[PDB]
Amino acid sequence: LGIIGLFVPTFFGSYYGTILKQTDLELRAVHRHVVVATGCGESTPREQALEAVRFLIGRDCDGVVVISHDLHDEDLDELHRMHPKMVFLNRAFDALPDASFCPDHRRGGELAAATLIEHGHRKLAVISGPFTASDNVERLDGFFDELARHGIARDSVPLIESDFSPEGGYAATCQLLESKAPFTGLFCANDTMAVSALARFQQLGISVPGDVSVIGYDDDYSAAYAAPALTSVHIPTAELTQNAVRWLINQCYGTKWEIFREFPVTVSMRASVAR
Amino acid sequence: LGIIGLFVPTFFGSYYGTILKQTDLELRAVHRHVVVATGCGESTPREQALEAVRFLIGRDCDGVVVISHDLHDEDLDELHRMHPKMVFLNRAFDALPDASFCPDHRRGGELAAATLIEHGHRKLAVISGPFTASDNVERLDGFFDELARHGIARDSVPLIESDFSPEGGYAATCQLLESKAPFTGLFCANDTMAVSALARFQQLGISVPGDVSVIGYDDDYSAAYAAPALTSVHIPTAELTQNAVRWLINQCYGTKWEIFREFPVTVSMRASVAR
Repeated sequence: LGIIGLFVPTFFGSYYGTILKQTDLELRAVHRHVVVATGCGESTPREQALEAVRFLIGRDCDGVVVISHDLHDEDLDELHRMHPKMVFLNRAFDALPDASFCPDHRRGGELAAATLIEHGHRKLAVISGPFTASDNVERLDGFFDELARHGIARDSVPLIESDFSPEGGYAATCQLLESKAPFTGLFCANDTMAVSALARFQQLGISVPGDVSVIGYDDDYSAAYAAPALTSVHIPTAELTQNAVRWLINQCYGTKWEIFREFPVTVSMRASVAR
Repeated sequence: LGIIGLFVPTFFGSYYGTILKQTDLELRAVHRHVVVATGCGESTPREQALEAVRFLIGRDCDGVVVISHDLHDEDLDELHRMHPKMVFLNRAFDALPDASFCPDHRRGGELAAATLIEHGHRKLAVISGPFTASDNVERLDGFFDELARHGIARDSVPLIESDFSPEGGYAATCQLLESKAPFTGLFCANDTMAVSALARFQQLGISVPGDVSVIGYDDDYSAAYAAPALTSVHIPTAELTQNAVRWLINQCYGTKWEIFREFPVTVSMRASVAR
């Protein structure tokens, strides 16, 4: 058919924009197209992804690129037997490992904690994504491993579960401030929620990095222009996507790209974190 | 083929995300798909759009949705004779008017000026998009018509031409501050550049709305979470897209949607504008 299908949970956020751009790019390079699909309807986030991916498979896309933290591992196996030419981004796929392209989130969380701790912060707080998102769980695991090495118990750290969205981050920041739990450093599971945190703090006169140091995750390109410029853990999303899509193109169209799966995660130091 | 093609100059910005979402939505509703294409390569923005649209037409999409402010009117006519089943968003198409779905940008600019003027601002400044973008020219025209009604000459207002991007807005704000031109109120052609302006002002201790009142355009959903919450001119992008795509679906697949082309533009008052 000359088309590869692509599922993303939403078109918003520079993170998903990056995935869309790179997929379109690699396909254009081989003179082929991309059909995009996102969650629609009144079903649950999970079922919305199942229906969307099945909709792509039904169109007979030569290959399907999939990213979703709402799908359960068992769903990945089902979708894969329905269409063996698939690649999964940001999550593992044990039945067929190289069909999975995922950065080192454990290391990512570790760096977030180290940034804060190295700046003298001992009382920290966290606003995360859904507890059922594996990319989030490993992100937090790494964060708390680093905290443990410094004598800080996971159980003593205020943690608000959220959904990675702008409104979710805003509500989570409010819930945190309302709890009265003390904290001088805040870790947000993604830049989107971090920006909303900066929004609330500004509304209440809570200075950043003055009174609170905030660090995000992803290093989406909305961060450099946050107020103040958002310090964020840099995830190699463009590179992993480029390689995930190239791997798929090899299987589908006979290209011979060399595939790389290891990229470093670093911290983009800006102005939201201070001593 | 059961596919409609869609060209957007970029996947970034909630404005384009809205267009992508609504297009995907209306097509899913009729059990069909969308192939997306954006500008790629080292050609000029204009030629990148010409090549991308021709790439969609070459795949024999049943219909093609196109939005670009880099294309010249003559390009719209050429692309249209290559594929008569096309719809154009955010710009006019004189040869075939109902193939064009565009909000009232003149009125939009007018409201931006009135908001500022009604808040007592007499010394204003503007950061616009490219002068060659028709949606921008009418936006500015309306802005300056309102200023003229208040005894303010277009020629006395600092105007920095930019490109609608985050980095462009940042650079334009810097150029403005460096010029030393006085101003207490700033109008940004789009929320993206407005957010970058808020970024610069925060870096220099220039309070908003304290020292400078800032108003954006689009009312993209990144505005409510800007710091401070960005007051913006609300453009009915979701509605026009929904109707533009429905109109196209009628012509392509036999649906019988009633089509509406008139939606009001209003101002979303938040916290970036004060007396």
